[PDB]
Amino acid sequence: VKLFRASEPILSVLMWGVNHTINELSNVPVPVMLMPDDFKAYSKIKVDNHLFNKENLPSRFKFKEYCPMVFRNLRERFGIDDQDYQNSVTRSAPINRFLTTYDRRFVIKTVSSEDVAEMHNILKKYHQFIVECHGNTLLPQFLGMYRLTVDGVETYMVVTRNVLSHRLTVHRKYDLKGSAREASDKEKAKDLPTFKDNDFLNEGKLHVGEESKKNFLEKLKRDVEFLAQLKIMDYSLLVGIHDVDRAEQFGPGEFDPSVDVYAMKSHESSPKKEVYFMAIIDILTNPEQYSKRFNEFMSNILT
Amino acid sequence: KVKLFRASEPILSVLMWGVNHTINELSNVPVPVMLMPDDFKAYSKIKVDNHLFNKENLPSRFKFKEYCPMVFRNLRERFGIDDQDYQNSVTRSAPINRFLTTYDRRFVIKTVSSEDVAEMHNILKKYHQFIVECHGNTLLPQFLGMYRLTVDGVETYMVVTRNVLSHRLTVHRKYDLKGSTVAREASDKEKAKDLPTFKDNDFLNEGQKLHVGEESKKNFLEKLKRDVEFLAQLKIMDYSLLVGIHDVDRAEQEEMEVEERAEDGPGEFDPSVDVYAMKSHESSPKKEVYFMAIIDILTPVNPEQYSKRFNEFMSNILT
Ligand SMILES: Nc1nc2c(ncn2[C@@H]2O[C@H](COP(=O)(O)O)[C@@H](O)[C@H]2O)c(=O)[nH]1
Ligand SMILES: Nc1nc2c(ncn2[C@@H]2O[C@H](COP(=O)(O)O)[C@@H](O)[C@H]2O)c(=O)[nH]1
Ligand SMILES: Nc1nc2c(ncn2[C@@H]2O[C@H](COP(=O)(O)O)[C@@H](O)[C@H]2O)c(=O)[nH]1
Ligand SMILES: Nc1nc2c(ncn2[C@@H]2O[C@H](COP(=O)(O)O)[C@@H](O)[C@H]2O)c(=O)[nH]1
Repeated sequence: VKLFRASEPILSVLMWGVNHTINELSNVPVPVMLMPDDFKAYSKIKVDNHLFNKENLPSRFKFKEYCPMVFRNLRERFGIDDQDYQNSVTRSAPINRFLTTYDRRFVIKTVSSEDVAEMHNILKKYHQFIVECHGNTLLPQFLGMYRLTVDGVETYMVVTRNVLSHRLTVHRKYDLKGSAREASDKEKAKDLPTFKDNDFLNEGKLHVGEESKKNFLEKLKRDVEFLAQLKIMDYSLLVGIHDVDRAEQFGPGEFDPSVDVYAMKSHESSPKKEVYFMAIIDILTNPEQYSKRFNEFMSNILT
Repeated sequence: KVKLFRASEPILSVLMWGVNHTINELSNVPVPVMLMPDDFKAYSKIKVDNHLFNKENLPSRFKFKEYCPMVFRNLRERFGIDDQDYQNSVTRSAPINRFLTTYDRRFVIKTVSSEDVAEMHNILKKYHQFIVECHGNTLLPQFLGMYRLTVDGVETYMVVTRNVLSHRLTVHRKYDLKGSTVAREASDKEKAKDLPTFKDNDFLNEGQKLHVGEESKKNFLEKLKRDVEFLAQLKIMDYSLLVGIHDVDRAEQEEMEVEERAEDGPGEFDPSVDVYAMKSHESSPKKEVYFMAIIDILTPVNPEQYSKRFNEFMSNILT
């Protein structure tokens, strides 16, 4: 029994929506190939419930899924099972706009009308790129794009695979663009601080053996090249640090690489014992300039 | 276990889609201690606009409305019908024949007028309570769902009932009876049909009787008595007693001929399933199975009068 109990209607609608659409798709054959129309397609459901099932859901709401066939395919290409995805969203209200599913596997980010537009605009080339790199990429993994209507107000959402681990606590996260950027006096307050270029560069730092250095750098190259060719820019490399010892005070440093896809063990002959999480993000907006600049600044944190 | 909702008509795919959709949603809704007054004014409504998506069987654009869904779920429970079974009977394969049957012949789906839907609403409170206090023991139609489908901006109303006929045993002759002094016979056209719906003069003209035996006859007549008094209580008139006759020997032979053809238990049924079914008296000529229930009670020389005339006639139908 799914109640879709959530601290917010919007969330309940979200949960109801992912549930409804995944189920509906389970009735749609997996096609031999995507077609041009699949990139212009959507599903739209409008609910109007008089005196019925109001305990958690609004009586009236709308839910629109963009390009369901394309995103279902992406899901499979990223090695994600539809039923798992559905359960991640619906089993328990997602939590804290930038949300996470209760199990921390998927990030749910609110975006704007033009974000959704930019997404339509790159979706075919992004799909094609994912195919060609066999899913092996530091780019965001777009799992679904939705538009909710709750109380007459439209809200757009994009679901990605979480960059950070879903079980290993992060102790320090960085946000790198490779180009005047430090963290703010107010931002430096809370526990989960988000540093920028300066704070890390000036701080001094990431040891992932050569084997990892090569792949990573190799993956980052083709990626930002693709981004450049899209005339896209303004993206950052989210970096997470999980120092194992600080965690010791079901084991530590232990993770499932099929789930924490961006995770990386520290090198044996290295200083401290850590797991790094690293991926690109926020690419829905000099570009070639930006790429090499970006690519250069990231090659330098890898002993 | 993909469900394509494939069907000869788009109306049917939407029906399958709708029953499937509502039943699943209901499965996420707790089962209440009792029903609350509004449950009787309640409805669910979903509108679909798919674009360039999921178009092989469903239309891209349709509406589906379920009336008083908390009540009909409860009516299902009280009739010993599990929701998953109901769902399965409607969605596993297209209904077949405006008058449909589920592919497995358990449920009848009737296309009704707006008036009819209005009348289900008027009588719904009292019908439920009547079902509660008779524990589901009644010759009345057992209502399992009421729906409004919209395809092509055209609205179609449907009521689902339990089939009066068996879902397996063949019927070899049926009657529609009222007991109205007005001559009721089957048309020369009806007669030429494969399984004509005969009527009173016909039944009487044929010396037809039904040998069910004492215990059966009493339980039947007792149901009929409260049933038609209930109907008289409401304005309700003009309903009929559907009478289907199954010939056991004839079936056995027909079955036999069926294998021979194809190749190129007996007179028995489950009372929990063929709910209106009675075996003939050990002392009847032919070994038969009868199916008898009230139908067409959705329409408001009077009612009280009608009940009495209806009651007397039926009770004289058997031995
Ligand atoms: N290119 C393209 N843009 C779309 C499509 N659907 C929605 N968008 C864009 O995304 C934004 C949201 O549109 P809405 O879905 O709210 O109608 C709008 O800017 C709209 O133009 C589409 O199929 N193709
Ligand atoms: N846990 C998690 N947080 C993220 C992810 N992507 C972005 N964030 C959070 O969002 C912030 C970056 O802002 P954004 O670029 O998302 O607007 C960072 O502080 C980071 O904590 C993700 O995949 N997982
Ligand atoms: N009594 C009653 N009648 C209704 C209700 N909803 C619809 N009806 C009746 O059923 C018919 C169909 O209503 P619709 O659902 O097409 O608006 C209408 O003629 C209306 O009289 C209700 O909540 N209560
Ligand atoms: N098999 C079956 N046939 C029915 C049932 N109710 C009515 N019928 C038949 O279907 C036709 C339409 O029913 P009516 O419109 O008279 O209620 C009638 O000719 C009647 O013989 C039922 O519950 N099961």
